[PDB]
Amino acid sequence: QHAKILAIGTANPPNVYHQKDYPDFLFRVTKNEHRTDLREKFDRICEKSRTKKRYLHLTEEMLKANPNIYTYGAPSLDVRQDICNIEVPKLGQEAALKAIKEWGQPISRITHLIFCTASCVDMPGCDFQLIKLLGLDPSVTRTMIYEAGCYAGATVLRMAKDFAENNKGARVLVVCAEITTVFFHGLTDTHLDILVGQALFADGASAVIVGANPEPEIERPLFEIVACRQTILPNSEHGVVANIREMGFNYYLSGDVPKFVGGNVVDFMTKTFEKVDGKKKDWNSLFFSVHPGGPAIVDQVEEKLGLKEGKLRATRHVLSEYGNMGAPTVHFILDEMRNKSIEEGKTTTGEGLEWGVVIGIGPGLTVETAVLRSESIR
Amino acid sequence: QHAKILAIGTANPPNVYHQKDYPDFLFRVTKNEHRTDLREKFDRICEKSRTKKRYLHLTEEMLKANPNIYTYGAPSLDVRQDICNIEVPKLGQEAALKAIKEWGQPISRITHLIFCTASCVDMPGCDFQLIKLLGLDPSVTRTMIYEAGCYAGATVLRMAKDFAENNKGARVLVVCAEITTVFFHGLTDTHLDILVGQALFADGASAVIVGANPEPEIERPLFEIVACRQTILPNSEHGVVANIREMGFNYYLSGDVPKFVGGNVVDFMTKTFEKVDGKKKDWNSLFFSVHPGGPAIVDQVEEKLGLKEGKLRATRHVLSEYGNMGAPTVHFILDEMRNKSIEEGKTTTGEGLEWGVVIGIGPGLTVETAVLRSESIRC
Ligand SMILES: CC(C)(COP(=O)(O)OP(=O)(O)OC[C@H]1O[C@@H](n2cnc3c(N)ncnc32)[C@H](O)[C@@H]1OP(=O)(O)O)[C@@H](O)C(=O)NCCC(=O)NCCSC(=O)c1ccccc1
Ligand SMILES: CC(C)(COP(=O)(O)OP(=O)(O)OC[C@H]1O[C@@H](n2cnc3c(N)ncnc32)[C@H](O)[C@@H]1OP(=O)(O)O)[C@@H](O)C(=O)NCCC(=O)NCCSC(=O)c1ccccc1
Repeated sequence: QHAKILAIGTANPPNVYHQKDYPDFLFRVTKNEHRTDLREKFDRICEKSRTKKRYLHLTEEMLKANPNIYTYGAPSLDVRQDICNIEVPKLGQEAALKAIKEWGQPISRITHLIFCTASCVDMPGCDFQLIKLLGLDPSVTRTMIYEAGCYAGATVLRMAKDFAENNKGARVLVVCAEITTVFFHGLTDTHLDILVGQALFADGASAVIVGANPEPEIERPLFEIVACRQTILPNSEHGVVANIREMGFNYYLSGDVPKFVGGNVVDFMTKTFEKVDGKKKDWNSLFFSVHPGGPAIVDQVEEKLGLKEGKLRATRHVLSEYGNMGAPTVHFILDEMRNKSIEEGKTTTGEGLEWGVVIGIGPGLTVETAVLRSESIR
Repeated sequence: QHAKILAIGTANPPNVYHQKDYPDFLFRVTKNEHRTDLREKFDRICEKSRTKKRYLHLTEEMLKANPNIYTYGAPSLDVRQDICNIEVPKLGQEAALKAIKEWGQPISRITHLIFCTASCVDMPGCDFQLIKLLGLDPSVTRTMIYEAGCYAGATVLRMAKDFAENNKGARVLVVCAEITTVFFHGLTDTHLDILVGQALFADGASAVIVGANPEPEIERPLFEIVACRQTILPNSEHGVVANIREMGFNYYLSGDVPKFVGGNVVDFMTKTFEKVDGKKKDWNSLFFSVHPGGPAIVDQVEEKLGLKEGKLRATRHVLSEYGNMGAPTVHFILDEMRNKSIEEGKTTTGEGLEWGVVIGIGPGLTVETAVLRSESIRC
């Protein structure tokens, strides 16, 4: 009786930023049009990004009202927090209402709430704010995951699994929401990492309902969460770093991140599937939701696992249409996979396959995997 | 087969601040000796604090080097974080080594880590840093609880229970560590709440090992974690608020917090025990670890539950000797209770009693309770 995903909902801010237009926007609104060297580099990064558009809360009017946000290193955490501590729970609410609708049960039936964000921090937290917005029972059992980073879309499934399986009848609402206003920085030739985040990072929220023992013909499972594993990739502490500072949430990204992922993927996949089956796996027999931290990460997974053409289509589709939204992204990918599987008349939510995996990748470097089974479409 | 607490260790910074000396220290080092108005108020708060001493990482030299820390509202987050992001995992390490020693198993048997702190935030987090310091397996399954606040000493037991019970053979290291350097603020009559935190808040770390199915040749359970409940007290959102700002971690404390706790304690205790056996009265039959957010909270729990003289001795002892260290405090209280029970020749780690409760109280206001059973002290 494993925990099952019973619903997935998603949301994004309303403002669409097409990648073709973003270099012009960024350099204009941050008053850096004279930095033609930085512009050419940013153009090359955007060309390689495999991201066509992103949704962002941030607007030009907000930058005009708060120019410290684009003035590299200026004190600006307070204004960023004033925005994100409100907008993160609100975007989470939208996704949650969609998940709850799909699930089809009353909000009063939710017993547990997991809220995850790397975009803000406050006491009481986003979980408390979401309880107020949704009218959740005031005695819901909460887990508030602040500042974990991009592996957490897998981690929250692992946590939901344990809560759902160890508490008879529990129904866990899981909400991941990101608003990257807190991570927006201006341009300096001394901190080129910012060009990569400026090209890739995006806003979005996901919500998932998890429960064990779904009610036959009443709840409709989408995926089963079978087993999970979290690990730290050796010698990679510098891979992804983010610090909570007076200037906002500052970050550093090593160019070696993709190679670290590629150098460990066989191992972490093997060790994960050992928790289920003693037989060796054929990686092409699986469906995949891979956190698309950037396009090179996706390429490394494909290469080192020997994946066939098109195996990572759902992952690449989400990166293209939404960018890297952090923890929610792998949930967008599972939703996309389910929806494409319906479109194509596949027999299961996992592209017609039985077994699959979610791969979250973030600071440490830390990788969390969740082994899934699909469910029948009919 | 419920999750058991198999070990408890604790640690504090080395610098001891006796409460009798703290007003003089605070007003001198923050250059506020002219504020005799605030000194009078602070003396009254310290007299009522029921706190005899506290351990603090912060020193006068740090304040002299970083006077923005005591300049109310000045930018200082970065220097605070530079301190706490290092000191929090280090203090946690000290507590963890003590817990691991008691537990008696190799560190390689630890499968899960929960780290909790409200004193800092970073990516990678304190959990990652503690893994490095201790040499935990790189594949430990982690939960990093940042900025939950004062209910979390109960919450982490609830989380550890689910992880330990759902993952067969799991052994969960739980570390809660607080360094209040991030919360230290200077003095203004526009934010009098700071006088309360200045009197009560303190530094410390706890470590607890949690597992189901204890290994008879090695492990010795102290408590069993039976059932847990978390709830929000109505109409109390202003009770405890803390914001992460350029000036550090700012906080507000409503004077009505004790009244909210007293007005809800019978209800939250009753609803908690509904998960066990339906207990509704005769609360003196239990042992207690109550988060001593301040002395008035302790007094309200005692009064409204009708607790007899001495029932909350362990709670009051920890408040007296350590102050309010945040989430770890209820674990210090369980450790004290175990210690005193040994000293007195009690039959169990819970003052001879069978059933007890941990009560954590923090922002929301949120109350998390954990119902415990004690374990035999063998003889
Ligand atoms: C799309 C890129 C960035 C570039 O495409 P490629 O196929 O590699 O093509 P190229 O080799 O032509 O490179 C083009 C130019 O880019 C430059 N450059 C590249 N990397 C860097 C770098 N780190 N730092 C500085 N510069 C860099 C490179 O030098 C070159 O410069 P030139 O043209 O010669 O002047 C790809 O490497 C990728 O997906 N990387 C993974 C991103 C990643 O780690 N994501 C996950 C972590 S996100 C996270 O945890 C988080 C999320 C939210 C908040 C907080 C935290
Ligand atoms: C020990 C006290 C503070 C005072 O003893 P009592 O028996 O009440 O004696 P009195 O009534 O004579 O009061 C003396 C004077 O103090 C004053 N005053 C009192 N309260 C306040 C106040 N809020 N705000 C401003 N002033 C206040 C009061 O007005 C009086 O002033 P005067 O003398 O007339 O000029 C007791 O009320 C207590 O335990 N409170 C619970 C503290 C609490 O909520 N803890 C939990 C949250 S910790 C947390 O979440 C956290 C932890 C770490 C980091 C971040 C967050």
